[PDB]
Amino acid sequence: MHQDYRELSLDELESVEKQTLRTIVQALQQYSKEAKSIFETTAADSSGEVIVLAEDITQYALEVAETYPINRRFAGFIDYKRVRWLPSPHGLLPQVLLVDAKASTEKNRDTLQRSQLPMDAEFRNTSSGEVVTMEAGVIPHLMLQSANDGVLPAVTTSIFVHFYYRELKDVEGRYRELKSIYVLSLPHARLKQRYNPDPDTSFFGAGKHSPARGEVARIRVYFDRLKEACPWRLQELHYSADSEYTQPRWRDLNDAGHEVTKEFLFLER
Amino acid sequence: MHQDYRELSLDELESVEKQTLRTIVQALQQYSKEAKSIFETTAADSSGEVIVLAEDITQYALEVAETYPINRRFAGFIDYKRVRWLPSPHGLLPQVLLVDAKASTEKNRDTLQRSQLPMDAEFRNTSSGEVVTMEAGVIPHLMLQSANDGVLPAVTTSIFVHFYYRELKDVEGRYRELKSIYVLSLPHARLKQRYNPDPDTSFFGAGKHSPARGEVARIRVYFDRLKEACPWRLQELHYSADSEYTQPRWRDLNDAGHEVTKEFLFLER
Amino acid sequence: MHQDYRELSLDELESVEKQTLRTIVQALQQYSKEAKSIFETTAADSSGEVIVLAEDITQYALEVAETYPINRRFAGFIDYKRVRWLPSPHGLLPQVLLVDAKASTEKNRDTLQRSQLPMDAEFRNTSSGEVVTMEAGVIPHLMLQSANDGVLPAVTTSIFVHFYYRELKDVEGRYRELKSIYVLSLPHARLKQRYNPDPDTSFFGAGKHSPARGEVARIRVYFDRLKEACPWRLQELHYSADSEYTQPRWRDLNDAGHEVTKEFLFLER
Amino acid sequence: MHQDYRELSLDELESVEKQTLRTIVQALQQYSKEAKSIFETTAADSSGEVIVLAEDITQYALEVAETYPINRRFAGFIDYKRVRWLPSPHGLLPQVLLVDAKASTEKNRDTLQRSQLPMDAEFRNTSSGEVVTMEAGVIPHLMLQSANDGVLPAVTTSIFVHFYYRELKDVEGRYRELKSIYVLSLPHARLKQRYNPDPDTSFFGAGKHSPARGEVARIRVYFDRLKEACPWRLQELHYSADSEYTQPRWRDLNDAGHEVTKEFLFLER
DNA sequence: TGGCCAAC
DNA sequence: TTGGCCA
DNA sequence: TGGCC
DNA sequence: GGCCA
DNA sequence: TGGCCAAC
DNA sequence: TTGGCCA
DNA sequence: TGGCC
DNA sequence: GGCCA
Ligand SMILES: [Ca+2]
Ligand SMILES: [Ca+2]
Ligand SMILES: [Ca+2]
Ligand SMILES: [Ca+2]
Repeated sequence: MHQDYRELSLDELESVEKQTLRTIVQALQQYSKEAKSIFETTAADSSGEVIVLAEDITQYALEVAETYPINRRFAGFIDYKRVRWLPSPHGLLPQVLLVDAKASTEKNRDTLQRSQLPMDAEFRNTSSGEVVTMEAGVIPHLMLQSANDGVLPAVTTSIFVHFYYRELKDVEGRYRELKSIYVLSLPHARLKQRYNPDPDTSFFGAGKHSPARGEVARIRVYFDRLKEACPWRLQELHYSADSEYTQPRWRDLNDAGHEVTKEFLFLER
Repeated sequence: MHQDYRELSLDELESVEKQTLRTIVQALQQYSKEAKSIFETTAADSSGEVIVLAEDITQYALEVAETYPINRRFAGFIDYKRVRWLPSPHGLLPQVLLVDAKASTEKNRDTLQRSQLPMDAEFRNTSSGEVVTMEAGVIPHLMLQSANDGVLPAVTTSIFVHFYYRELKDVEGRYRELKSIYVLSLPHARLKQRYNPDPDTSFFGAGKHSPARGEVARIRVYFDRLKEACPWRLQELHYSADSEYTQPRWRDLNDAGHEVTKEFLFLER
Repeated sequence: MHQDYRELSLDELESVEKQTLRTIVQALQQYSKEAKSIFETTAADSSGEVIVLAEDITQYALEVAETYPINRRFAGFIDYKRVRWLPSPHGLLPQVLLVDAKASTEKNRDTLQRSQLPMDAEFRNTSSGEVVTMEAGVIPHLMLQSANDGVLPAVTTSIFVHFYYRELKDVEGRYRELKSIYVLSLPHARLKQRYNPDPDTSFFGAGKHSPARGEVARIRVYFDRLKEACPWRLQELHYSADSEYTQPRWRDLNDAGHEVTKEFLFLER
Repeated sequence: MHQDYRELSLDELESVEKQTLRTIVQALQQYSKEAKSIFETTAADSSGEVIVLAEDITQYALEVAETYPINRRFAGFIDYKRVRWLPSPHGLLPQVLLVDAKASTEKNRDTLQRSQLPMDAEFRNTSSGEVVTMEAGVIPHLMLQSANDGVLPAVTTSIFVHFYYRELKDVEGRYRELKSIYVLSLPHARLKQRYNPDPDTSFFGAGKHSPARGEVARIRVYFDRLKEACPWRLQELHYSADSEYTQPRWRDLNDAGHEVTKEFLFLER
């Protein structure tokens, strides 16, 4: 086994992330009933609410699905974060789970600060035709001080929880409608060559703000382009009208390479 | 990626047991210092005090290294037990962790009531020369009620924390010496053929019970055989004089199959 | 507002014990349903199974109702134990909660090893007619190392969860009936004069031990006397047929001093 | 005892709040060493950081000093919040602990949204000479659904953690300096007549933004005016240069009415 | 109640 | 290892 | 203390 | 939640 | 090892 | 109630 | 998909 | 994180 992720094959590393996301999708799924009641029937306080409501729900849902805590903390801008040990066949890996909640009226892509970017981005602006850039503001790991030695790198695992919804303003006791909770597992920096080797191959899009062409502040991530590069990295728990809880569907791919989506079992929580 | 353990290949099942052990071994290691202090300096009361010190030190070391808790509890003679979700590449598997603490003066073998026996056992009693047979008393899985369908089987994982020590003529604040902590990982039933195909092929042995006095019968497991059966299923956190913590050693079985050992990193806790 | 319990008036000390009991009573109440299910339907193994079911059900009910944890653990024959901070008007007091579980067939009195005895006891053995004397085996407080000075005494609070039941001829999935749960709050030493000033004035009595066979000696406490000594120190969660939960009753002693009982509210858990 | 705060005398209610704050001051004090290292040596990310860093530290400090959790949650704008049972001599009270972190360059007063206002405010604008108003956006309680009945009111307890600091921009590995962590316990709505009976008696000040005279959006709270109306409601843990941790000082008043400040004991945490 | 004996 | 059962 | 940006 | 009156 | 007897 | 001690 | 407010 | 091209 290994204690240093850097001693892991890109594939093995990928499983850590895959492994981390599946757990997270269980927590959300099992929190869906309540997630929806809170998201929809919480006060209005003049817009902005949803921003909070998202991070709030994402935490009330994941804090109960955690693992072996590590005695190290850090303040950052990512609405949710826990340093911990993550049991794995590749070895008990020290990990830093970073996850940010988002609320949007859109169902494809979402914006992010340099401080949320797992890897160095580089895409090509449609109109412009020129290359845009953004260094990653998120570290690859957080060195931990061994007791029997020195620093041990706790890997950084990035996850995004997008709450796609629609305004309704306010009916009886409902002010809006949660439609689906999308979940994304953004690949680690070490995996750059795979998901973003050059500007003509990448799930990153044009920022949303004044500047365009060359280096930029903001950026985007398009769900479709990510899924196509790897199906399990785009999870989606959708609310039909048959269940109070979302539709427990998990996207992956069989051992023939065909992307498949299966329905899993969840508990009352 | 599998929720039902039965859908797992045999090697994989092994894998969740091994990642389960590695996590417990770590939890113990990071507590071995306090473990020593509590085990050697705790005042003996009506003797048999080694009993409860083993149970207690075990709970404390592990209760801090748990994972995604599932809302189901047990009530039995098992020392430490928790139902929960165990994340892993093979899927987020529901699991009943069963750890039994043992205060022992012998660094070889270990005793088991039948309710602690994972698989159906069969061995050849040397003294008598015959053949002994014990039926596993531990359920393969505990069924959970699915919030959205059938029942979900919770794998049963058996671990044994064996505290090797020796009494001592009180000197300092010490009353006895904790030589080392052995952590055993007994294989789940589905593995029966790989570890106990026939009577002569097993790691079991005569039980510490007295048939003459007509006692119900128990069975034993012998570290040496167990280790040969599978290196990682027998771990030993040995206390030395270099540090106050057990020496951080973990044995695995080389990429090619030969037994190997390594020193690992651990945090102060 | 006081950190050292010794600086507390006698009435106040009582107060932290009573608020400690009320919290445990609630924790139990909200678990009485599962408590019943586990206690009556759990398959008997080598009998004496009522023992571990009492311990287990107790831990589960209370382990969920704790407070500000302090970084210090015990190792002894006490069933449930946690060092911690207990908030209150009288100050944030450090405290060693000591709860012992008992599986009993009698709704009167309760047995105590000496290591469970809070104060020095003295009573008048009726059969012999003489006078019996037992020295408390429970420390008044556990000293903690101050990060900024001296040591800080952690009050010792003794609670007893007594499970009253009767065996039964297996019928449904039932093997025995849990009639009710009695929760006792024994007073801390500093209260000795108020509860056991002289031998004839006490709530103790002969111990369940056999002196003839030369057994070490234990002592008993008799609910009836205890209750008269102080109403709230004896609580009873009785199981009825109206609901699956114990009937939510809590007895206190009226503003003027007369005993009073009330039905309280509890959550589903 | 009582389960409904509304059955409590304003004084008793005040003790709940007093009791809640003292615990919180212990958590912060015991987190001071780390609180400071994080606050000061965390990245710059171009201002705003401190805003986050404050709530972050306030949570890493308090989440470990919690009590008996209640199975109810709610998303709001207050950076920290937990519904729970709070042991008290007045009875086990269901409580909703609301606490907001703030970071400021000032050491007196701090701004707040209607959504952070515990009680209806009303002061008199200096210049203007006219009365200003603001309804309280924070509810007095959150009804909980009894299992054996109906709604049970979980009291709302408001607390403010102001991290007074000073910019330094960036030296070696320090970018700013935390000087003191002030803590405030804002009185419940039921206590309005006491701390704010009319506009000429109140710790509230003029908002900070365009509008002035008559009803307003924002508002202020001046530490001095609050302390003078009640000494324990203004706690301050200050960093001198003798200790890594703040100066463990608690402000209260003896049972002669003289405000006194004492030094308490804290653990390593 | 008090105490013996029991299978833990 | 704490507890039933007996007088 | 105020309200401004 | 800065800066300045 | 295997098994008895022990004080839990 | 699980474990020491003995051959 | 882009950048605008 | 809205709105619109
Ligand atoms: Ca966000
Ligand atoms: Ca055991
Ligand atoms: Ca007990
Ligand atoms: Ca704030």
